[PDB]
Amino acid sequence: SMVLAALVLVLEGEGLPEPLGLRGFFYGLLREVAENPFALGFGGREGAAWARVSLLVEGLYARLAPRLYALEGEEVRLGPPFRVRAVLQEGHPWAGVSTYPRLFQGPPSRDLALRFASPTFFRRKGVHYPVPEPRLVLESLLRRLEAFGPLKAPEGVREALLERTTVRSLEGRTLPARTEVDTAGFVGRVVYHLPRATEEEALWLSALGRFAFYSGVGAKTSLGYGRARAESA
Repeated sequence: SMVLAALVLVLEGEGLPEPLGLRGFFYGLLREVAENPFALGFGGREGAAWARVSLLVEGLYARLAPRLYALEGEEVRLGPPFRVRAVLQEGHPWAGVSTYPRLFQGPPSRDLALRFASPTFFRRKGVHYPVPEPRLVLESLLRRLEAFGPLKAPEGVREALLERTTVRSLEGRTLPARTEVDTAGFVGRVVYHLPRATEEEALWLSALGRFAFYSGVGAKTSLGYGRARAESA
């Protein structure tokens, strides 16, 4: 099976989930039932908070989804305690289930608009770096898509994606990553553009875009950083 999924836990309770509490909860489920083939996230506002669990390989999906669904009605600690009102695979902006072939549905496009919805950063030389450079963003996505999906990019396609892609526009700011030392991450919107993309290259660019919703971008996606999605260019 080539499924990947992002399930959203709709939460009732005071506050928002905390990165380490969320990951600890997830690892608690993991240690029991089962490159990280997952990512975690959270968002919303006081009184309408949610968490999300991305599962990037079928086996993990098969094992964890039923266990996540059984959380409905139950109290869980994600830092603060919350009651899980619903577990959603659809009907929430950050919920979805798809397949790896569908990541390649296209249409191909030379442009990729990404929204970075939680602080996004990269490890370089033992320091964290918060600038969403094409080579960093796209290598992060490609590495994980190649780890967990059925297909690797031809080397020339990789070279085009990482070396030739430019930035058409950027708008955003960096915010502190409070679980980390001396680390900020970018939040905002960047439009990437690959000049003279072949059809194959433009398709791969679009696929990295679609995969981002599930994988997130950059470092510490297990802590909710790097939550991202593709938008209309």
